[PDB]
Amino acid sequence: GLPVCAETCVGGTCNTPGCTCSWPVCTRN
Repeated sequence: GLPVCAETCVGGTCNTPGCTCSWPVCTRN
């Protein structure tokens, strides 16, 4: 839930381990 991945996911997917796409921002928990 935290936007601490230094990654956006406009296309729907995050590449940082442990991060998932809370569209359009990658989040960790």
